[PDB]
Amino acid sequence: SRKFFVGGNWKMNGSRDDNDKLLKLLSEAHFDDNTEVLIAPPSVFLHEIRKSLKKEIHVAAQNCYKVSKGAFTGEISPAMIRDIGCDWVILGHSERRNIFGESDELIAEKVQHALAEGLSVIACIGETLSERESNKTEEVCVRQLKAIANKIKSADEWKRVVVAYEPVWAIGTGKVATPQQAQEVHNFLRKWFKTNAPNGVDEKIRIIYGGSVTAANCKELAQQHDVDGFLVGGASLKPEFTEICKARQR
Amino acid sequence: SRKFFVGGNWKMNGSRDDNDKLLKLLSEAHFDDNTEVLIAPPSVFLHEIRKSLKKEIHVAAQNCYKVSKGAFTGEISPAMIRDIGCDWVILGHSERRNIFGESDELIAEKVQHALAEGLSVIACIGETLSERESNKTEEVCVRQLKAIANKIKSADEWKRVVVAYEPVWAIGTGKVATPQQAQEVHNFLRKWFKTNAPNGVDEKIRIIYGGSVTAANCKELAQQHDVDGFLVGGASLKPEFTEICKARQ
Ligand SMILES: [Cl-]
Ligand SMILES: [Cl-]
Ligand code: NA
Ligand code: NA
Ligand code: NA
Repeated sequence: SRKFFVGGNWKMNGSRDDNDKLLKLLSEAHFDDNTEVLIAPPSVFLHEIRKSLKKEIHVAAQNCYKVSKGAFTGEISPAMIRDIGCDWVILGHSERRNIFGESDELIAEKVQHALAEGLSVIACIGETLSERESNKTEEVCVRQLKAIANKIKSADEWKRVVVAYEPVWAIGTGKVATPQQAQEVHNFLRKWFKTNAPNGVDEKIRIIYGGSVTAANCKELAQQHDVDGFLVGGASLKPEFTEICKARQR
Repeated sequence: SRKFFVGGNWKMNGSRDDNDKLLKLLSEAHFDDNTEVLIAPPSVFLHEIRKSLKKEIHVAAQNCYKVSKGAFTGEISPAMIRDIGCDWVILGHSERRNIFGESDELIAEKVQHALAEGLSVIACIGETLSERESNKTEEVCVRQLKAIANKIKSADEWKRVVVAYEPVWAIGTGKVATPQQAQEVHNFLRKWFKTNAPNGVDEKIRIIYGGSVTAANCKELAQQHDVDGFLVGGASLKPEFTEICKARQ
């Protein structure tokens, strides 16, 4: 059975005093062996947070670039992420795709490079409100996923990928996908893997939901057949995050 | 008189081992009191490098965004840069403009925000080979500078700005600008500041040159009347960086 997976995307939020309070709450929570837990702080805090935080909790960069070093002022590399002792990265987040213009191919290139360095990847996909209204949800999701899958050449590589489906219109808007909306997307996503990725990957790959997940709505979403966890944004800065990590419990 | 200013832009280069060997040579060197020195490591190394390095050497983030917090996955804010104890940021670098498509206006919004947060800012401008060959150098530099100046409303803000002129065709190409080409742009920029910034900014603002600066070419550039220093890229990873910092001598 796929291990349940809850990541917390802090986005552009953090400071020594705020981080210390949040990490104190995280360290004191008790997470069962059945739940895999990840936080993603801003890049300037990654090294110190990884040093102090227990190793059962992942510490991810929120973005990285697609080569180990070079003339890319402002960018960090998977080698740099490994050098500071972190093992994960979020790639293709909608804010990077939309506000910063990162293309499908750029995300695919980043994912392939991160996997080549030994990282695990949360690879983000999703459709806008207008794309959904035009009944393009699957077309858009499958385009973004296919670009990434085209650079993943073996089934072993897919073991270090978690797919996050986040409808753009649910991100930070308070407007979560209904449990039926989420299950329906994740189901055709898993079917796409069954058809298009190496045998067996469909049954192992975690597909997590993101977009206005809170403690008030996380339990019904977690009971959905093809939902394997969450990418939590605004709520990952609050005490209720530890409650969202228990989403599968009664 | 304006203090000589030398910055090292590491770009996307850095690791605990490589950083340690670099900072040792840098922490052992001796610079005269009229030289201001700055390094700019990748964001993941900023905090620990700032903690261990003598305060007189600045440590700059290589980029930041234009508000203090929000839903901008992968970005960092002036407030975070200050929280980890750094007081500088490079904004508007050629690589952000020409690889990541940062517009003049986005750059100007960033500078205004970093300045309002109390940071000091290296603001980069410069023209392409095509632009230079169309005799568009001054028009391009002014367009870029003017977007920033529009958001800056005080000599006090301009006090914490260092302008880096970096011809795009000189960055990483081995084609440095001659002392004469550099001086010609720097003199024109200082003239533009006299009319387009509050009184006295032109006399104060450091205009530093960037683009294939090496220990082999820096002294002649440093002698030009309006060149106040250097933004150094590839050579800033090498021991000869400390020589470039001594270019006025
Ligand atoms: Cl980790
Ligand atoms: Cl500093
Ligand atoms: Na640790
Ligand atoms: Na198959
Ligand atoms: Na004036």
